[PDB]
Amino acid sequence: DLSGKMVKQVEILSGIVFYEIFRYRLYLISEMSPVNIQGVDLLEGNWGTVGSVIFFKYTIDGKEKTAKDIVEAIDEETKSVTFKIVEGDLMELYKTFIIIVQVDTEHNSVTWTFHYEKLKEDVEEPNTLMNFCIEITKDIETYHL
Ligand SMILES: [Cl-]
Ligand SMILES: [Cl-]
Ligand SMILES: [Mg+2]
Ligand SMILES: [Mg+2]
Repeated sequence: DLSGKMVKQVEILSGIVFYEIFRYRLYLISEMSPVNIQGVDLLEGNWGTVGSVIFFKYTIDGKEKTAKDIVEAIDEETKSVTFKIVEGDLMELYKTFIIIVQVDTEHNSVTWTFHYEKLKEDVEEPNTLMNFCIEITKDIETYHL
């Protein structure tokens, strides 16, 4: 009863840019979605490499939050990257939290997948976080048109 999954596919305008940002230039989101994301700071490793550790300062529902994530997996062929949250506000609610971003690069799309284990049964499904990811996606696609 503690495990959960969420999946949302977002159609976008057209995808190499998106996977460039989430693999190699994640620091760009602070510029593209500056209300939501205050800071993206590499802590260990290189941008775009498995096992790199990234710190995020962000605002959700009017609350300032932080997360530290490790890039647990990359698939260059399917344009996918898997983040594991290891520290931060979300760890007060979830024992494990994994976010998979995958970009289909004609008509392109971004699929967000969350896999998580709640600490306790009464913890909410992370709908708010999913809405946040969707917002970031729309901000990327509409940046400096
Ligand atoms: Cl690598
Ligand atoms: Cl992956
Ligand atoms: Mg894989
Ligand atoms: Mg913990």
